[PDB]
Amino acid sequence: HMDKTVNLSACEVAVLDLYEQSNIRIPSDIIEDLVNQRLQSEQEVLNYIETQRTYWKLENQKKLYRGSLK
Amino acid sequence: HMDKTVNLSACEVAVLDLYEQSNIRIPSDIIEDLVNQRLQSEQEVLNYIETQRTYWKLENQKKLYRGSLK
Repeated sequence: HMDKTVNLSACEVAVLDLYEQSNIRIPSDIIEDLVNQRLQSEQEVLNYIETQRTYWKLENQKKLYRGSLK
Repeated sequence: HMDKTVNLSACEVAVLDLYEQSNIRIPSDIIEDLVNQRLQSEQEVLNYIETQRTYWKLENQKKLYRGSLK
């Protein structure tokens, strides 16, 4: 969706590739975060991203009780 | 896009409030799509959001095999 590919550090950009080439689409939202956190290494970004991508699984999973039901 | 779904209007906001009453953080990506497409009413945005959010879980499941053992 014309994603916010802003200021990818050499590690970030490298591991971002491994994701999309792995067929793991990244939410631009966590790119927005990651770029702000600004880590050093490929290992650090792949650690951080996988944990934050597991936060995402939870926030993609958790209960909304509908509310405005029809 | 001249609808009651411009850029966080009544319905999509009310449904965002329902999410966080429920404690569900939404990815910007959801909104960055949804808020353009414009749906009819509250259940209809939460239906779509819950769908694209379900994409995001099954996506955030997929395997990046690490690779960068630096």
